[PDB]
Amino acid sequence: TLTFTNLTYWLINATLPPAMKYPGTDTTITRSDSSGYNRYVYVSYYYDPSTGYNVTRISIVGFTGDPTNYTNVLQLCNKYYSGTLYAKLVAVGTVGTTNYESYIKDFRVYFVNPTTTPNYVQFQGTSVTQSATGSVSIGPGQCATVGAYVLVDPSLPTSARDGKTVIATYQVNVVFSTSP
Amino acid sequence: TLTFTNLTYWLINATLPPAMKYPGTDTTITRSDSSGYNRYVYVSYYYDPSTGYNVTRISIVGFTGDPTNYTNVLQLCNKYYSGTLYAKLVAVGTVGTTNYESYIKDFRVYFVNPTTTPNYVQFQGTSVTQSATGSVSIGPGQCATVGAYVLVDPSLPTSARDGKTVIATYQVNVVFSTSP
Amino acid sequence: QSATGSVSIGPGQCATVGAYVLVDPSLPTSARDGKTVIATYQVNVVFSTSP
Repeated sequence: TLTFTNLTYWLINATLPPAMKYPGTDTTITRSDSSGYNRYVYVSYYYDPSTGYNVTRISIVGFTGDPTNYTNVLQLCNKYYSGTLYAKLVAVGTVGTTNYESYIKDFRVYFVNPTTTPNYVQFQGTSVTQSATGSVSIGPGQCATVGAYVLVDPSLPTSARDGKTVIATYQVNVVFSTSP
Repeated sequence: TLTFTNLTYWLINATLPPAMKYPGTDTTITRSDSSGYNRYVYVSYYYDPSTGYNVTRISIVGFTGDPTNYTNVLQLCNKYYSGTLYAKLVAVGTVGTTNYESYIKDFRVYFVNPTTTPNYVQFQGTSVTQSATGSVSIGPGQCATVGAYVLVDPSLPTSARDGKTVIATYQVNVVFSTSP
Repeated sequence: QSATGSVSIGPGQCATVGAYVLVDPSLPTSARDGKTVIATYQVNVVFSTSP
């Protein structure tokens, strides 16, 4: 009864995102042992073909029985957006499974240069114990820095200690915004 | 308003830490009395199951009313990291309680072979009177040495003098780095 | 299972020994290539001149 339409159009323009990810400084640690991988932090990306995400993988070397605390892994900052951005981290879960996930007794991703409310997402093996952090303000040009933290349970099997076997793959979304 | 995500990945590789702890030389003092424990310094480790730390316990024999000054208890040096390391000590507090803690009138852990700024953490019974030391440089292969110092108040009860009863358990973190 | 019973062996004929292995399929993929050792068991077989 008395229905009518309005017939909208939608036009989509495409551009490069204004946030981007930058490789920090610890990737140039340039010092390593006889294990093949001759670095300690890898920062790189690869276009996922299944769903089209700009996935940026990070490889961190974790030390058995000794907590490890990085400081400069990723740099987040806008190069195009003239206002004041807002950033936050959200945890999701593990990607894949190698059944070694129960040997990661702790794992944290946290802001370094600017700080805020809780300011770290924490994984307890496979589960998640801290979902999201607070927001942080990024202006035009200056960059916030993201560190890392890992503690591998020292009961790790010997064969998986030579620095090759991957023992975890954690999902960490980086959600930007334009309001606090 | 105008929010977007970036969807990072994190890959973790595991390896043995490059610092490690070494048992020094005073552990081979090989000379002792009729008390059961037929040594003067014990150096050993045990994988903590609660939180996965590579705890390295140390047993020191303290002499009543007479300060004791060791020289070679622990040796700290890298065997894998090709650069120039940096080490420092941080005190935390006591572990457990036996109510004898008030009879330790002094306790110091200090570098021996290389030296630096304050260069000793000091416990006054249960409290802490010197939090952290300065940094010291360890290169590839050569080792820094950590001594000890203890002074037991001679009003100790007689029954706790036979060298069995443990009268203290002090937390001493050893924090490494890659920058001074 | 602590130990087995005795068995008689004569000159020339031999008692042959089998095996039975079952590995939980939840084993991590990185250790399935066959290079890695997952166990090391000691069993002592005891000769005797009496049953």
